[PDB]
Parts: sequence; C-alpha cells; structure tokens
Amino acid sequence: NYKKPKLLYCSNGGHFLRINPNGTVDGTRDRSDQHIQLQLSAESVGEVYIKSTETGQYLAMDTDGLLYGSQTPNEECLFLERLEENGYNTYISKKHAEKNWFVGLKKNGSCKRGPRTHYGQKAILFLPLPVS
Repeated sequence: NYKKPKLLYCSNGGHFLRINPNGTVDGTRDRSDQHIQLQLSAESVGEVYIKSTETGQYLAMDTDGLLYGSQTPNEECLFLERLEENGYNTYISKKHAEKNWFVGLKKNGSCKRGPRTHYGQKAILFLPLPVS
C-alpha cells in the first residue's frame, strides 16, 4: 500500500501534512497544495520513510521534537507506523520511540512537538488518502 503517493490527513484541525521547500513542516487545509503529496516507503516492517514528492525531502523529527524536512533519509527520518483501533494511523519517531514522540498537528496547523504529543490526542491521528 506504499506503491502510490498519498496525503496524510489530520483529524484534529483537518490539515494535510505539508513539507515546505524551506524545510519547515506544518499542515494546510488546502487539498490542492503541491507540497502535501507524500511517498511512504518501508525498508522494514512497520517502519516508514515519508517523502515529499515535490521537493524530495524526507519527514524528520529533531531533538526538541519539531518536525522538519531532511535532504537525506537518515535515522531521524524513520517512523513507526501503527494502525489504531479507531482506524487512524499514528507515526512515532523511531529515534525517540522510548519517549512516545508522535508526528502531530495542532488545530492551528502548526507541528505539535514530540514531547507535547500523547496517545489519545486528536493531533496524532492521521488518515492516508488518495492524492486525486
């Protein structure tokens, strides 16, 4: 199911995860935005890389839990993808997995930093959707 690109929709504020050309990561309510098309791929079961098709940058999480775009797919870019019972997917930073730092978007579209994320919050629930 990683064969084609997709959008990652956050049910908290209704934002599509966006990797901007300048390297910042946020969300947008505009489904037509060119920077929300993402290619997910898995080298190992349950572990994914999430890449911007438009800029080639990989989603990554820094040491303070902020999401950013990385030119290279390194250890900071691996996420543990889990399918929750409510049917939503969650993504935990593999590097920061002991701390349960999730990929998350606030209601205003800004990244909810890893340490502020917690299981049970709407900010961490994502729905993979077809591009068009």
